[PDB]
Amino acid sequence: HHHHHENLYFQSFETATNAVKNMGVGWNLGNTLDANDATKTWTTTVQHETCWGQPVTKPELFKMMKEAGFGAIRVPVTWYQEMDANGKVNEAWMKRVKEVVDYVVAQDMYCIINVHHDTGADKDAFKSWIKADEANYNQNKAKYEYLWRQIAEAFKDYGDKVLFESYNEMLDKLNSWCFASFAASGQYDATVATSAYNAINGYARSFVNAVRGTGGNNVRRNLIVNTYAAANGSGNWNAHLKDPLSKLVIPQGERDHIAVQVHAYPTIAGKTISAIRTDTRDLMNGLNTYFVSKGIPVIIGEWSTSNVDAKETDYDARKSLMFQFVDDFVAQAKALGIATFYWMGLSDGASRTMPSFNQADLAERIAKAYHGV
Ligand code: NA
Repeated sequence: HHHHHENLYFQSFETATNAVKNMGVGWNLGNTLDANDATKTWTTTVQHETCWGQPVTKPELFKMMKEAGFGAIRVPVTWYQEMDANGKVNEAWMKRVKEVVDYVVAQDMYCIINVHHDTGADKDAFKSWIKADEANYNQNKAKYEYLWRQIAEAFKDYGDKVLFESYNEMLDKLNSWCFASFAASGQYDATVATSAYNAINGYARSFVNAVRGTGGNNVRRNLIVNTYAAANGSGNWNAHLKDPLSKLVIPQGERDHIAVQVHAYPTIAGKTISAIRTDTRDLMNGLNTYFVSKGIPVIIGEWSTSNVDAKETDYDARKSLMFQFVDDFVAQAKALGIATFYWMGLSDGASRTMPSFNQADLAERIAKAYHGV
């Protein structure tokens, strides 16, 4: 009578190409588990989750996102304030991350978890520990691999709706945006640039090896590696703009369960919609040239416009132009099989607790840009 206990419930893992198509339109739970304040030490998970003014996340938020047409949630996570001297993540924090992931997959949406403000631009008391610098890579490889082994072990038994992302926006020691060494004297330093791409590629290898080495489902889980700075290669204003794309090396052994991620915050202010569509076409063309055309699917894991964080956003100042940009950006991405994840907005702050969209018009616009006939 206990024979169904021997049942092996085999878990299929789709290709990353199909995963990225099936994600539909996504959203970022930003400024939440990624929030951090280097001047503080936490004693509860709530202090971390709420330190940038977002509420403690509840499952109803994701029911609302799903019903509005979203198919995937990126859950950025910052780990360094949750790690001891040896790099061990405390159990309470890992349990909380798992709760939020559960909230997402309960809606049959995809969920991406990453390593977020462990990377990024130094500022005041904040100095990111993961840097696109080969000396930093050599120094921190062991700790970074241990972090990914821990995350991978915690999430090993989840099916293919859960994806892992190696690192967020890793910069050189000069905190260069756009391309490695842009912030150097003369806007280039070949020594720094070469070091930076070696480090990106090393961290990418370390991530894949650490995750796949934990075995089981993690041998086939769909994994995501980001370019230098999550830069997207667009533009012709400097001859190095494509280097984050062309200098990325896909780790050995990867083929059917690997994706590449970039971020995009195009400028629309001061432009006509025709020019904006052309800019988006140029962005997508580069992603096609270096990745999609070679069978490497791409995720635009954060997007909005360049004024997303400005005192006057494009949503306020030029809403219709922004919506025309949304329509075309989502459509051009969809035609290439590239998934997009909008950065914050939509349901923000106390609105998430209701739950309610404080940008209902934009949420609907994004969903209809993908699903509407
Ligand atoms: Na603590």
